[PDB]
Amino acid sequence: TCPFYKKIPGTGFTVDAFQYGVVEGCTAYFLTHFHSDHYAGLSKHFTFPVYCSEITGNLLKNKLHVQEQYIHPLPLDTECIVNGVKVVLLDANHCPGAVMILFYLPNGTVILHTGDFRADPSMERSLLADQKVHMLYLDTTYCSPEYTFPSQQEVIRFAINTAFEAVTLNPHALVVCGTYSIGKEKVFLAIADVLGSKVGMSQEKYKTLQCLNIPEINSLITTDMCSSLVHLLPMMQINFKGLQSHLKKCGGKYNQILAFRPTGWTHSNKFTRIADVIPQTKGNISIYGIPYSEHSSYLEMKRFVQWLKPQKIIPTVNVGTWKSRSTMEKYFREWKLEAGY
Ligand code: NI
Repeated sequence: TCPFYKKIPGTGFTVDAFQYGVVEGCTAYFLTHFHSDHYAGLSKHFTFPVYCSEITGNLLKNKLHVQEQYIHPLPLDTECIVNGVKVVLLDANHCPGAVMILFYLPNGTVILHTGDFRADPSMERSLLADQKVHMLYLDTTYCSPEYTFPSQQEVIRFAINTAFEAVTLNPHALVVCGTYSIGKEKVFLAIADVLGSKVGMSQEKYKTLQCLNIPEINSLITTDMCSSLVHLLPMMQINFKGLQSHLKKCGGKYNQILAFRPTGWTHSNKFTRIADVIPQTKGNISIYGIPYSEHSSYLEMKRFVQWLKPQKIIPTVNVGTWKSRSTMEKYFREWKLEAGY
């Protein structure tokens, strides 16, 4: 049974609610983004209307085989009427195709559902500038002050400089980057660009990247592993055993691996600057964990909410424990007393 924080009151709508069977009264199912915790339940046998971005709809059709007649892509930044209710999709600054949804309810209430997002000051100049929001359904993944991490631009600067130095010292080094979902593509695309290489990957991963509307993608990626000196591997293989096993398969072309594991936040963020990050090393294999986040830091979240001034907040992450719920409610009240709304 579908929980309350996935229902939009006064509508026939749900958000990210595909794992509960037929939801009573639902006339349109919204999907914010193509991550498995959110699409859990969709397949080729789904027969209700799904509303989403263009990119999400390319993934539903090619990767999950949802039939074309049930996929309803909407443009961004554009007022659309769905089943008699005005909606807008906004870029969530999460993974490719990810959106926030603004719902203009028939009674005059306005609701923003963030989906998953990484808040940014540029959102203060979207269509959100124009009017008041009564209810915010908020991605609270990192809602605690300990959750700090650098900008995505600083992280990419570190990865490009680390890879270019290593391969210039040793032209026979291979670079490997872990992946287990869409998102974070700038890590492997930026490193391959500085090295003058295409990115090599499986047929399954190539298919996924081909759904993402990335400009000039045919110039950037390939299934011919032998031609490429940046390879993608599943995240589970990014360890000393998996990497050893991969280097054997390369026919003595390489004698060293440098590997990256993009994570979210880890507790080594509480002590170390991005500049000071060091790898784990065994023999001719080195592994860097880099804190590339596609969710808001505490401070980015707080700035967004203090600017929006919602009348009510409903968290969508960390909702399963009393202690998490209590902690998040305290910070929402601090933010409101500090800013005066
Ligand atoms: Ni996500």
